[PDB]
Amino acid sequence: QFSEQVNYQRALEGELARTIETLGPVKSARVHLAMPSPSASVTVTLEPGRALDEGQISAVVHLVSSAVAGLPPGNVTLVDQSGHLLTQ
Amino acid sequence: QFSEQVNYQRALEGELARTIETLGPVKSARVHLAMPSPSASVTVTLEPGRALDEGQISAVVHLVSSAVAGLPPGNVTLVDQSGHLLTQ
Amino acid sequence: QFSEQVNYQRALEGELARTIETLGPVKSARVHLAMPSPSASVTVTLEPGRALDEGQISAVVHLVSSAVAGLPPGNVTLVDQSGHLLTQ
Amino acid sequence: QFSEQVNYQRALEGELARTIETLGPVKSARVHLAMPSPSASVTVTLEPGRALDEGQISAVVHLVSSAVAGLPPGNVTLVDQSGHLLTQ
Amino acid sequence: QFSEQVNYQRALEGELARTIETLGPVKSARVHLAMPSPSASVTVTLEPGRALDEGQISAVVHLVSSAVAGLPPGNVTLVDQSGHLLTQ
Amino acid sequence: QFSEQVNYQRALEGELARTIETLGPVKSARVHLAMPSPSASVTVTLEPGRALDEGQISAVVHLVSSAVAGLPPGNVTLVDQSGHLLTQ
Amino acid sequence: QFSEQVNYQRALEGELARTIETLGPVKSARVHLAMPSPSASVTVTLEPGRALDEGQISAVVHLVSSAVAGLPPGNVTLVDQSGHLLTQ
Amino acid sequence: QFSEQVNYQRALEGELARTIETLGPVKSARVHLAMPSPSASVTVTLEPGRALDEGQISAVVHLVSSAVAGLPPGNVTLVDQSGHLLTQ
Amino acid sequence: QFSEQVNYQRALEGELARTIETLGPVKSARVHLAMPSPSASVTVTLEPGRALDEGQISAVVHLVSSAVAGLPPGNVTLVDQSGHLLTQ
Amino acid sequence: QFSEQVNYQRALEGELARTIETLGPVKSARVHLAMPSPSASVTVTLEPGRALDEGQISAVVHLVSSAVAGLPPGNVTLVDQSGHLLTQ
Amino acid sequence: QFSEQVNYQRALEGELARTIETLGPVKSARVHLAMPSPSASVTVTLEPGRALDEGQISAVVHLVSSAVAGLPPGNVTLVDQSGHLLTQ
Amino acid sequence: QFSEQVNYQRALEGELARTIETLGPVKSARVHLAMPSPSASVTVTLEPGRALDEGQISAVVHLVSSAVAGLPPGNVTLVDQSGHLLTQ
Amino acid sequence: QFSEQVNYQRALEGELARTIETLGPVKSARVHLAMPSPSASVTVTLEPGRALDEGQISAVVHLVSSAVAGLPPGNVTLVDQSGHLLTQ
Amino acid sequence: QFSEQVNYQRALEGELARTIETLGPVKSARVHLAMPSPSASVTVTLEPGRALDEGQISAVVHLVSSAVAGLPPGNVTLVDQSGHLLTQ
Amino acid sequence: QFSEQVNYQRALEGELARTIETLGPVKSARVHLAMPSPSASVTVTLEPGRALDEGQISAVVHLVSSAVAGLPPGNVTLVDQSGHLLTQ
Amino acid sequence: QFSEQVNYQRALEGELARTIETLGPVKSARVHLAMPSPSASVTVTLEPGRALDEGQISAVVHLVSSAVAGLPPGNVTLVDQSGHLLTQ
Amino acid sequence: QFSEQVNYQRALEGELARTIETLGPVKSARVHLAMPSPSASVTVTLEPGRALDEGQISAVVHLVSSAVAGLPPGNVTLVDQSGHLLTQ
Amino acid sequence: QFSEQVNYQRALEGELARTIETLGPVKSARVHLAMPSPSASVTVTLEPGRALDEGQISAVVHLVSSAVAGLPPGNVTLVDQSGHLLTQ
Amino acid sequence: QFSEQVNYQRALEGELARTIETLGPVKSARVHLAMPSPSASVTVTLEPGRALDEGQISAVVHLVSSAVAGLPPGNVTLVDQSGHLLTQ
Amino acid sequence: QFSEQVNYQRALEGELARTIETLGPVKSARVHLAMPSPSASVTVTLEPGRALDEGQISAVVHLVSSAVAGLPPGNVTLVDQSGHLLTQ
Amino acid sequence: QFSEQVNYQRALEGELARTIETLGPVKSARVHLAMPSPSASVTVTLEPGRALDEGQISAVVHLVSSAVAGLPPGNVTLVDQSGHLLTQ
Repeated sequence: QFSEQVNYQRALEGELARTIETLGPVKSARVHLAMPSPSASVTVTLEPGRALDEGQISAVVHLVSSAVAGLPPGNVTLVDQSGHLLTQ
Repeated sequence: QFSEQVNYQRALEGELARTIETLGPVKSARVHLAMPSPSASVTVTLEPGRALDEGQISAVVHLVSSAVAGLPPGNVTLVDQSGHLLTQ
Repeated sequence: QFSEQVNYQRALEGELARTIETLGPVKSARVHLAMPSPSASVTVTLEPGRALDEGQISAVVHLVSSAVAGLPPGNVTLVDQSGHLLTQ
Repeated sequence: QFSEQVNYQRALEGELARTIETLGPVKSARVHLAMPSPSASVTVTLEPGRALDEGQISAVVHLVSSAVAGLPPGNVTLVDQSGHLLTQ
Repeated sequence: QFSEQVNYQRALEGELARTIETLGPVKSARVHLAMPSPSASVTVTLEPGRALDEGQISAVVHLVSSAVAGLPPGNVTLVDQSGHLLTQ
Repeated sequence: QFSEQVNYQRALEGELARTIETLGPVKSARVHLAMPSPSASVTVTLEPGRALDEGQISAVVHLVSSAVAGLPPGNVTLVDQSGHLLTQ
Repeated sequence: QFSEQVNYQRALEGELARTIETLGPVKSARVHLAMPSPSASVTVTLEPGRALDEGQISAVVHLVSSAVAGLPPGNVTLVDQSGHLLTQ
Repeated sequence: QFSEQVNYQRALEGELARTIETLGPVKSARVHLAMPSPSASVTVTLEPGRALDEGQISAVVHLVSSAVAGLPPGNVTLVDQSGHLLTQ
Repeated sequence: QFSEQVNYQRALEGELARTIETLGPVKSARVHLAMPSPSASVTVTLEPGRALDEGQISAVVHLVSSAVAGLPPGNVTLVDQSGHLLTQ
Repeated sequence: QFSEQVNYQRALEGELARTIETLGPVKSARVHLAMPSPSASVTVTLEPGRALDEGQISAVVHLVSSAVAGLPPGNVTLVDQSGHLLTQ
Repeated sequence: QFSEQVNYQRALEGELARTIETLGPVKSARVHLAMPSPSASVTVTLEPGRALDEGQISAVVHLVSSAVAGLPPGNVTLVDQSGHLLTQ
Repeated sequence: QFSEQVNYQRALEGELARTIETLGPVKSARVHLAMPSPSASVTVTLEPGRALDEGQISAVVHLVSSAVAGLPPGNVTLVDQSGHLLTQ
Repeated sequence: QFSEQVNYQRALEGELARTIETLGPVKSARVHLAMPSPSASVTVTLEPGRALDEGQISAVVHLVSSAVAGLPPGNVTLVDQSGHLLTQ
Repeated sequence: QFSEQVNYQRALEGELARTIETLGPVKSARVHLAMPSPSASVTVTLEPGRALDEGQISAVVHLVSSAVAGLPPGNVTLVDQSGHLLTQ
Repeated sequence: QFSEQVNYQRALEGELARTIETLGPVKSARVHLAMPSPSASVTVTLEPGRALDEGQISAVVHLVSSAVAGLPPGNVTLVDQSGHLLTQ
Repeated sequence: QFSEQVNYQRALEGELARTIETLGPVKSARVHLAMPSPSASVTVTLEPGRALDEGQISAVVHLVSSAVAGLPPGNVTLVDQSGHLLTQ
Repeated sequence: QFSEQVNYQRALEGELARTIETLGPVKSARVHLAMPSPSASVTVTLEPGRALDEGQISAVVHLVSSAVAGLPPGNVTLVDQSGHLLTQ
Repeated sequence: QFSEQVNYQRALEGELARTIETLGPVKSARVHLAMPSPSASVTVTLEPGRALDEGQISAVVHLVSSAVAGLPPGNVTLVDQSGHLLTQ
Repeated sequence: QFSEQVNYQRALEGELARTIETLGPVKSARVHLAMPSPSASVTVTLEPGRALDEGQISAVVHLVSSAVAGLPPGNVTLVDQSGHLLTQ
Repeated sequence: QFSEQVNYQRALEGELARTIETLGPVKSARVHLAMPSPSASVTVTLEPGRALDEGQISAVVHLVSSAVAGLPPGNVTLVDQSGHLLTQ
Repeated sequence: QFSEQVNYQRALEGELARTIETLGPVKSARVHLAMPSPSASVTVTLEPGRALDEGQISAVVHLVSSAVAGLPPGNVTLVDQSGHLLTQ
């Protein structure tokens, strides 16, 4: 009951990442989920010479807050490849 | 009871995506469902040089809110390939 | 008890779609059902150069609301291949 | 107890359809039943250049409302091959 | 207990039909029974150039209402091959 | 306990019919029984150019009402090969 | 417990018939019993050019009412090969 | 417990008959017993040109009423080969 | 417990008969017992040209009433080969 | 427990008879016992031209009343080969 | 527990008899016991031309009343080969 | 528990007899015991031309009353080969 | 538990006898024990031309009363080979 | 539990005897024990021409009363080979 | 239930480390989690000649506080390769 | 539990005897123990021409009273080879 | 449940040590954990000619206090290769 | 549980004896223990021409009273090879 | 549950010793733990010509008090190779 | 549970003895323990021409009182090879 | 649970001894533990021509009191190879 609850999450994370990857100014993403009070942390490498606008942050935040059961958009952490914690 | 509840969802998501794909200005979609309080997140790549009108958003939102049991149209997140969180 | 409840639905959806297909100005349909409070979402591609009249919407809506147990005609979503959410 | 309750219905529907087919101005019918509060939806293709009169609707409606246990004639939906929801 | 309750009915229907067939102005009949509050629906093709008189309707109605347990003659629906719902 | 309760009836019906057949102005009979409140329906083809008198109806009615347990002579339906519901 | 209760009756009926056959003006008889409130129905073909007198009816009626447990002589139905319900 | 209770009776009847046969003016007898409130019915063919006197009836009646447990001499029915119900 | 209770009786009857046979004016006897309230019925063929005196009846009656448990001499029926019920 | 209770009696009877046989004016005896309230019936053929005196009856009566458990000398029936019930 | 209780008695009787045989004026004896309230019956053939005196009766009576458990000397019946019930 | 209780007695009797045999004026003895209230019966053949004195009776009586458990010397019966019940 | 309780006694008796044999004026003894209230009976053949004195009786009586559990010296019976009950 | 309780005693007796044998004026002893209230009986053959003094009796009495559990010296019986009960 | 709870953590730690590694001024990281009140400790080797700014600390702290269930950002310890405890 | 409780005693007795044997004026001893209230009896053959002094008796008495559990020195019986009960 | 709880700790200790090793002025570390109220003891060999500053102690203390569940930074003991207990 | 409790004692006794043997003026000892209230009895053969002093008795008494659990020095009996009970 | 609790301790002791060995003025250590209220005892051989300072004692004491669960630094005993109990 | 409790003691005794042997003026010792209230008895052979001083007694007494659980130094008995109970 | 509790102690004792051996003026030690209220006894052979000072006693006493669970330093007994109980 456990070794495929965490093997499901291992692919949901790898699926959520492959969609954020196909999002324009995101060369590669890397999601981790914390499903017990849930939360997630997305690390994105933007395309060389780009920067996510303030609305493009809610794109990725909601793109993840909705794909996971019970995770509000406030518990999602977005981080570039240059530090830069984007989501408050 | 679990490994085919989430294997059902894996095809419902891939079925819901193949119908939104056949919707005109949608070159490819990518759905994720959060079924415990449900919600979904659709990421669509529009046809090159197109943009979903304000009524075409309710098309895709209801096209998904109805294909899933108990998911209201407010919990559906639509996102382009250019950020642009379309559904409030 | 599960893997053929959802395998029944997989054919009911594919049966309901093949009848709407044989409906005149409907080149191909694509039904999804949400059976727990039920609802359905039909996506139809009309014949090239056609448009469903206001009574032809109640045709397809009732053609689906009756073929599924407990689904009222208000919970059925009809959508063209051009956005156009037809059922309110 | 399930896989032949719905395999019974799969033939009752295909039997009810083959009798409506042998009804004069009906080139082919296509019945779906919703047996939990029951209801049915008949889609008929009329013979080329025909139209069901107002009494011929009660023919097909009662021809189906009686062949199914507990289904009143008000819950039967009849639809042509040209939209045209015939039963109110 | 089920797959021969409905396999009994499948022959009772086919037996009741072969007797109505041997009834004079009835070239072929086709009975369906609804046994849970029972009811039946007979569709008869009359001999070419004939029509069932008002007493010949009670013949076929009672010929069926009595061959089935608990089915009153009011719940029997008789229909020609030309629409024409004969039994009220 | 079922598949030979209805296989008994299948021969009782075929036995009751072969005795009515040997009854003079009856070229062939065809009985169906409804044994749960019982009832029966006899369809007789009279000899060419004959007609059952009013007492010959009580012959066949009692010939059947007595051969079946609990079936009164009022619940027996007799019908010719020409419509003609004989028993009220 | 059933398939030889009704296989006993199948021979008792065929035994009761072979004794009535050896009764003078009875060329062949044919008995059916209704054993749950019992009753029986005898159909006799009289010798060519004979007729059972009013006392010869009580012969056959008691010849059957006594050979079956609990069957009064009032529940026995005697019928010729010419209609003619003999026992009231 | 049943198939030799009625196989006992089948020989008791055939034994009781072979003794009445050896009784003078009785060329052959034929007994049937009704053992649940018991009763019996004897059919005797008298020797050609004979007739049982009024005391010879109590012979055969008691010859049977005593050979069966609990059967009074009033429940025994004696019948010739010419109708003629002898025992009241 | 049954098939040799009645197989015991089958020899007791055949033993009781072989002793009455060796009784002088009795060429052959034939006993039947009714053992549930018991009773018996003896049929004797007297030697050609003999007749049992009034005391010779109590011989055979007691010869049987005592050889069977609980059978009084009043429940024993003696009958000649010429009718003639001897025991009241 | 039964088939040798009555197989014991079958030899006790045949033993009691072989002793009465060796009793002088008794050429052969034949005993039957009724053991549930017991009783017995002895049939004796006296030597040709002899007759049991009144005391020789109590010989045979007590010779049997004592060899059987619980059988009083009043329930023993003695009978010659010429009728003649000897014991009252 | 039974077939050697009565096989014990079968030898006790044959042992008691072989001792009375060795008693002088007793050429052969023959004992039967009635062991449930016990009793016995001795039949003795005296030596040719002898007779048991009144004290020789108590010899044989006590010779048997004591060899059997619970049998008083009053329940022992002694009988010669010439009738002659010796013990009162 | 029985077939060697009475096989013990069969040797105790044969042992008690072989000691009385070695007693002087006793050519052979023959003991029977009645062990349920016990008693015994000794039959002795005295040496030719001898007779047991009044004290020699208490010898044999006590020689037996003591060799058996619970048997008083009053319940022991001694008998010669010439009748002569010696013990009162 | 029985067949060696009485096989023990069979040797104790034969042991007690072989010691009394070695006692001077006792050529051979023969003991029987009655062990349920116990008692014993010794029969001794004295040496030819001897007689046990009054004290030699208490020798043999106590020689036996003590070798058996619970047997008082009053319940021991001593008897010569010439009658002569020695112990009161 | 029994066949070696009495096989123990069989050697204790034979051991107790072999020690009394080695006691001077005792050529051979022979002990029997009565172990349920115990007691013993010693029979000693003294050396030819000897006699046990009054103290030599307490030797043998205590030599046995102590070698057996619970046996007082009053319940030990000592007897010579010449009668002579030594212990009171 | 244990050896893969801590084998899950062994990869989550190695996954969390490979994402912090792809973060710009982080040449290699090394995470340890303390999941019972959780906490984590990250040791990072910065790129040669770099230093994490004060906002780049909240990047790595939230990048870890969110990827683990229930771990607040206060319980995360960040340390360089030169001592330098960065998180208070 | 028994056959080595008394096989232990058989060696304890033979061990206790071999130590008293090695005691000076004791050529051979012979002990028997009575272990249920215990007691013992020692028989000693003194060296030819010796006699145990009054203190040498307490030697052997205590040498045995102590080697056995619960046996006081008063219950030990010492006896020479010449009678002579030494211990009171 | 034990042999891999302490085999987990054996690697956590060896993992925690390999990270402190990669910390600059730490040539090799050696951790031991005390997990029941937990505590740990780190022994570090500094690089030749170095010394941990006062902030570099909180580095290693928190680097360990956080990698272990429930271990406060006060229960962590740090020691050089030259004595020098660094953590109070 | 028994056969090595007394096999332990068999060696403890043989061990205790081999130590007293190595005690100077003791050429050989021989111990017996009474372990249920314990006690022991030591028999010692002193070296030729020696005698145990009054303190050498407490040596051997305590050498044994202490080597056995619960045995006081008062329950130990010491005896020479010349009688001489040494311990009071 | 035991043989590896003490086999764990056997390596923890050998691990704790190998770290104290790598501590500078400690050529070899040797730890023993007392884990039930725990305590430990360290014996250290210092490098030839060295001595642990007063702070170097708290090094080794805390290096051990922390590596073991629940062991305070007061229950740790440190001892040189020259006596010298260092920890109070 | 027993045969190695006393096999443990057999080596503890042999171990305790081999240490006292290595004690200077003790050429060989021999310990016995009494472990149920424990006690021990040591027998020591001193080196030829030595004697244990008053403090050397407490050496051996405590050397044994401490090596055994619960044994006070007062219950230890020390004895030389010359009698001489050393411990009071 | 026992044979390795005392096999653990057998090595703990042999381990504790090998550390005291490496203690300077201790050529060899020999420890015994008493673990039920524990205690131990150490016997040490000092190096030839040495003597443990008063502080070197607390070294060895605490070196043992701490290596064993629950053993205070007062219950440890230290003894040289020359008597000399060192620990009070």
